[PDB]
Amino acid sequence: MMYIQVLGSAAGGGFPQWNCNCVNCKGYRDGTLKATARTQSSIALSDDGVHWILCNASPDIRAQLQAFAPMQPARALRDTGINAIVLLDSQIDHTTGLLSLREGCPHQVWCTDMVHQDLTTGFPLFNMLSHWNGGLQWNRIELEGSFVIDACPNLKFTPFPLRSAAPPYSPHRFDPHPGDNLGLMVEDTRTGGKLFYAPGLGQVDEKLLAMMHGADCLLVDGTLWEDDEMQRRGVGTRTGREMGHLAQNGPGGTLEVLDGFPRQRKVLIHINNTNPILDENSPERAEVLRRGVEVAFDGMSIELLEHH
Amino acid sequence: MMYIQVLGSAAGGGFPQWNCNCVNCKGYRDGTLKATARTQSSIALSDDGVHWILCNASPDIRAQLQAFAPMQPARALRDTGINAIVLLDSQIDHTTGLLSLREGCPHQVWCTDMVHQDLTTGFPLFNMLSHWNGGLQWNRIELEGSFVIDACPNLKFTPFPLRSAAPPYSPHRFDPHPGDNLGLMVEDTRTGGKLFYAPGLGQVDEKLLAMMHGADCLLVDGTLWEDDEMQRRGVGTRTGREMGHLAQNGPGGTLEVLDGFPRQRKVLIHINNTNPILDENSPERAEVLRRGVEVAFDGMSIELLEHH
Ligand SMILES: [Zn+2]
Ligand SMILES: [Zn+2]
Ligand SMILES: [Zn+2]
Ligand SMILES: [Zn+2]
Repeated sequence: MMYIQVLGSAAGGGFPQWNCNCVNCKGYRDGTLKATARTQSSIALSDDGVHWILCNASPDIRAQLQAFAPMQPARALRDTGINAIVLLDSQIDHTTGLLSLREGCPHQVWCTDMVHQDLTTGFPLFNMLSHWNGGLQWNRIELEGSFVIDACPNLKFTPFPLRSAAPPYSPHRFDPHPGDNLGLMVEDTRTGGKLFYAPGLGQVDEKLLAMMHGADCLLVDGTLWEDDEMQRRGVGTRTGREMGHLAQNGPGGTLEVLDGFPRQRKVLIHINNTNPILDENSPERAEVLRRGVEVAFDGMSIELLEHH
Repeated sequence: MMYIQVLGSAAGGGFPQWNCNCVNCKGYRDGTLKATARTQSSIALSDDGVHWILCNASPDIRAQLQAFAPMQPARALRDTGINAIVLLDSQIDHTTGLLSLREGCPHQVWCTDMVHQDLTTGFPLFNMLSHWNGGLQWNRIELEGSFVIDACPNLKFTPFPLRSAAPPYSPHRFDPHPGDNLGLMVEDTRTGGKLFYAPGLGQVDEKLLAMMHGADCLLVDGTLWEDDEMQRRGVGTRTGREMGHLAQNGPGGTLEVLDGFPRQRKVLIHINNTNPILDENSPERAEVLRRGVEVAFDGMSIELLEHH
């Protein structure tokens, strides 16, 4: 059994976003909209429900941990369910949470060389946290092969490279390198059950579709419904392509991509506050569910039992 | 009228603390203890209830803003009640919140030279955030005199130096300098009403007591009940003196110090998860209230009407 817990299901900024008054955010606050608040994207993985691997440490980590009981096993006066942390990129909304874990150092942190570079220079979390009882102990994620974290020895992680898009603070933001971003394939080696986790997906190719067809659950980028969604809401100018996010709708959208995966479980995650699928009464929500695709929410539990 | 909003009232780690199972934290989670959850220390100030000055940006800032309606005036599709931010030190639990405000840059940030140094080197928030639409615009807090933030032109801030204790990440942590920590005197220049804000107070002297007697509301360090409180709970070794916090109890404690201030309003803030005054049925809580001292809580509103 592979346990997948959705701690946070929103894109950066959360839902509602602190400074946003778009139709969703303002409608939520006014109570005129049927939607559920969401923290910034993070999931927890486990092969026993007791030892947990964190994927991305969101700025909302304190509320996310508190909301999920297994994160506090209470086996001693100081204790936690986090046995390791995996970073998919060096972005601020995926790493800031580590600062809130300073009281429980050391932590094993798995990330690529490029991400380790960013996090020892432009956002030197490793340098900062090292003053707290050994800080973060780096474990290198290689750009080939797989890795196993001893706390969950039945989980086999196979990372795959995504289009390099280093954070704006990154010394090499204008110089993208392989290792800047990745998606995860996670396999329960006892059953064969595979999770495909790609919260940040800007493009698909043949190699990608091939490994998706080998997976049992598809947990993918659901940031924007339309590529110019920020313009439509009137709260920004950046497109989904500029942000490295494939929209759900239109030709080449994820919904069209997901049509070739009828047998896989399909869940949209990392959803922006502007996305209509957050409105549970939207025709966009209805279309998603009509296509057999789920919309992730904070507290969602995905059980991965076996392999197709 | 001076409005003071308590966004967060706990010391670092919050209450409950993510990794802590002391009598308070575990008792809260079990529901066997009568206590209220608290986010990490931060207050908001205003002279009109519309424009707000943030003091310290806690890691819990997203939940703190969402919980206080004036933080979202909803005057445009993107908007906020934060018009300026004041930092009292460069500690992680007082500055991390700034990262969560990247979507609404630029922000005016007021802090001392020493704090600006830390935040451009060991924790280079200013360097990181500058890639977000102008980032943080530094306004120097001088170690003498006062300053006025134009958004709240009736609020006069007079900072006062506290014992220098630079954060562990700080290049000059072993070399403390004046400007590392300060407390605030805030005056409504229309009424004369003064707030004394010293969330981090490790020692008192004659100069300190003299300016406290000139204030109307005393909002001070309430981290530990006892100096060896971390040892008593069994969750650490550090003392309140090692942490730069004066305990409430015993000779020289804050309660004894506050006895010489019968006319002032007295509120304890920045309270550690281990502190018995969090237990609303504790004899420690009872003693505090018996001495005319209040225990701050998340969402507390303090109205400063006039001067004694
Ligand atoms: Zn994100
Ligand atoms: Zn919005
Ligand atoms: Zn603090
Ligand atoms: Zn505790």
